[PDB]
Amino acid sequence: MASSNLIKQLQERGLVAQVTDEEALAERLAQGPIALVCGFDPTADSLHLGHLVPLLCLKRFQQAGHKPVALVGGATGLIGDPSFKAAERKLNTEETVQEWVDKIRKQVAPFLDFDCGENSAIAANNYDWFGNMNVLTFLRDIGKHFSVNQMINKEAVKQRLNREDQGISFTEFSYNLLQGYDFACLNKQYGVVLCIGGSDQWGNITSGIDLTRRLHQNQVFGLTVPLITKADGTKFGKTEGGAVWLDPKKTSPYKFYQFWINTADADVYRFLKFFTFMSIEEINALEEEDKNSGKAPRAQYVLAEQVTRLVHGEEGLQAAKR
Amino acid sequence: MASSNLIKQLQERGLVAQVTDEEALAERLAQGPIALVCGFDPTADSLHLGHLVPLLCLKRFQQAGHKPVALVGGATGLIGDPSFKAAERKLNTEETVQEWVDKIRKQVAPFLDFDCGENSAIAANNYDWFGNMNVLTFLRDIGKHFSVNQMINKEAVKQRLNREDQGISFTEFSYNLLQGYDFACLNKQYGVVLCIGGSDQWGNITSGIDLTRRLHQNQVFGLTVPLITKADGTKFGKTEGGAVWLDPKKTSPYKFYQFWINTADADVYRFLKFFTFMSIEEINALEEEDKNSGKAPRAQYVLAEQVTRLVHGEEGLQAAKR
Ligand SMILES: N[C@@H](Cc1ccc(O)c(I)c1)C(=O)O
Ligand SMILES: N[C@@H](Cc1ccc(O)c(I)c1)C(=O)O
Repeated sequence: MASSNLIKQLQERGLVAQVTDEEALAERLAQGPIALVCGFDPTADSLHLGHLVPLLCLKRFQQAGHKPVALVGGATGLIGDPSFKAAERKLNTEETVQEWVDKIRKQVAPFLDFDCGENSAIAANNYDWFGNMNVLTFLRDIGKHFSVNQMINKEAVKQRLNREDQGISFTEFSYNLLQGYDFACLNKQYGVVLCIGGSDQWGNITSGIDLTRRLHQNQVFGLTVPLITKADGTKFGKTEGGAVWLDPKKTSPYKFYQFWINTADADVYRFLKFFTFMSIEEINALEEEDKNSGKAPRAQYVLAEQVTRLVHGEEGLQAAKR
Repeated sequence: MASSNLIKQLQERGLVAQVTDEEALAERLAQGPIALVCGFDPTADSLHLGHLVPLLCLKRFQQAGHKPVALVGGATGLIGDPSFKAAERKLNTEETVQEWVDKIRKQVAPFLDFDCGENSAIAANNYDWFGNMNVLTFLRDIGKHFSVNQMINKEAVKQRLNREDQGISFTEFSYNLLQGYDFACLNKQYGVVLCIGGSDQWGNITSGIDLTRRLHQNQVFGLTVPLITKADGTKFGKTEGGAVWLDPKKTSPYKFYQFWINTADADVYRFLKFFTFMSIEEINALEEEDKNSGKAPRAQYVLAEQVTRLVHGEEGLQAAKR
């Protein structure tokens, strides 16, 4: 019964919002390297800061020796995840999502190692299995395992069903089945036994754990990272100018760097934990140092340098100074 | 603004449970012959008495000069209609339903005229369009027009969502979309503007009217026939021996004939109206005659003869006496 401390280490960073059976997950992680998955839906031709914590978290797992599967939702992006959203998401055309899928895949790759040991990353696209799946097969083979009674009290969509000013299409109501089947499929072909996701993904993830159990009798796990918040209560990664994109052509490395310099003192130390690979020891020493220096805090500059390098590499960091 | 009296004539027989915009439907019917549809799901290799009133009602429309489309649910029978049902219907295999589809089509044909004028009958199978429809197309192109909030308060499934001892799979919850799209598709290819169905079909039918409106901007109509009841409160067409089948190999014409002879005095005159083509005038005179004869009622014998001939022809009637 060895027990892995990886979940504890992430908890210490404040990076675990919810986790299924943390005791059993920690024991499984100590048994050896696992394949895990984190996914992103092509809702734009680029990811932005709201996708960064989960993405880096997938990298933290790889660095701990596990194998990351980076899934891009070629099919789920044609449907739209309603989870904790107030209104129906825009339906994009198949041609546009396909192009966005490619853009996101290429943008995600540099963050993971695709050529190292047995823990090399794997790129996945759920369009591989839903793209040509026929409706009767879906409704019967996947659909019979879902109780609508359970689906409607899922927290993620409850509000869309209870408030009047907030309905939900059958299209988005079905999304939970698609993402639940993705977990079963990834477990079947790649041995994925852990799914990590954003704060709003609990219900989608647990539907995947249950369906994996139902379809393959394998126990799998899920973990969500927290909704990143600012002490002043405003929305993180949201500016007058819109989202802060990970694509240098949409948001320049210079502007990306400026966004991090602009971090509030109240948020900066927490943000070093969520967005960088500096040890907890070093971040605490840095906080203590700023507390006693009588100088401007060095933390914003450190945060800006670290995340800008992570996202745009040494070249982006240099472009941030010209 | 001519007005057709066909709906009135059916009302007089006690054959109209609910009808959408009866005034506009009656005017449309007076404009000229229409294409209408009644459908049957392959839940067995034969229809039984519970399907007879709607089937004969399709024939009453044809006799009034309209064109009947007899739809057999090659795809909907792979899903299962939950309407006013207490529990999940059994999922049958594709091979078995396909064989049942053929059996039902052939059994329905003799009841309609496929070779007369411009009002010759048309056989349809929704497997033609759902059989190969891909899931993303279904969820997006059909699914975006359905509000889950509306779907859950449909009377037909409300009980499955409210009672605890009664859940519903996403599989059966989706059925309403399939039958709603069938109406739009039949309106598009055959000009069908009226759907008739059993008593439990109101919600499926209205979903079809709404989706036809949404997809093609055409106003179409629906009508349901009543749940046939017996004065003693027991279930019509249900015996110790099970259902009363329309297939002579499952329920012999002799036994079929005996079932009608066994009709209660309290039900027989109503049953002559629902199950035969005798005029209302003649049925009333027959009731008056039995009231004053001092003889056994002739009505059961007349009912037995008429329905047995309708269902098994002159040959079945003769076999009923040997
Ligand atoms: N619904 C997720 C994106 C996503 C989609 C499919 C999938 O299998 C997985 I793992 C993740 C989100 O919106 O973050
Ligand atoms: N749900 C119906 C059968 C049926 C199925 C599909 C369809 O388009 C039509 I019109 C009728 C019943 O159970 O009676």
